[PDB]
Amino acid sequence: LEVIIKAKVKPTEDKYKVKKAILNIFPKAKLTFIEKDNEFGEWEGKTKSVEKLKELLRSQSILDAARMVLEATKFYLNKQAAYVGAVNFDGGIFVKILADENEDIMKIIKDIAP
Amino acid sequence: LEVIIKAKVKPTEDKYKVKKAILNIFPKAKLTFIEKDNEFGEWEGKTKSVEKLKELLRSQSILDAARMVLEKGMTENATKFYLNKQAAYVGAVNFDIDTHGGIFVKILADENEDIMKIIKDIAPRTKGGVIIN
Repeated sequence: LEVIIKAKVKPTEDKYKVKKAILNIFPKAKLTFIEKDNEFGEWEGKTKSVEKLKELLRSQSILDAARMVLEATKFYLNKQAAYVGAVNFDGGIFVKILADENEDIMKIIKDIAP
Repeated sequence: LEVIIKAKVKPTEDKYKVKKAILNIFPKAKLTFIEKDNEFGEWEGKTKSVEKLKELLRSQSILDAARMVLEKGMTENATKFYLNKQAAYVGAVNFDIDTHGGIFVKILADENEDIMKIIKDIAPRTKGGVIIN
């Protein structure tokens, strides 16, 4: 498992509130911020742990909802929900879980969203 | 004339940056911040001056766009439209709602003002980028 995280930071945003939103869901992520033109910016991170995510889908009873969005895999989490510690699917936090050559993404999907 | 302004502040936004985006377009606005749910908030305020807005439309040379947007949101004694919050942050006027909500603007004409005259005054027609009346 390798998790690729990307989040944009608009001029009116607090880069660190965005960072916190990410970590709330992927606490293990190694994140770096890239500056851009006209006050825009972005966070690019990576992590190998989907534990907090799993813990939230369960603790929030949305395993099936997640299962559906997941079916490597890429999806978007709602930044504002992630900020208050919640997992939500409806730019957002770009997430891409990619199973190494010797794994099946589906099996990863079932371990994450039973 | 009277301008009503409302701008949401999302959880990951810095309320002071949203407030400055408003002031960059409406310098005289009196603003108040109210808290909502799940870390959301909102700025509300008013001003009787559209002087800065008028300068920016001329400076950016986007009178033609402004005129169309103002007429489209026009009613009997008012007109409304949104401003891009990110463009506003850097001192620019843009009418597309940004990913974060934009700034909702309502210009109200008083009983002795004609709303269409307010609009012609703010965003006058042009012929070659040069104002008419």
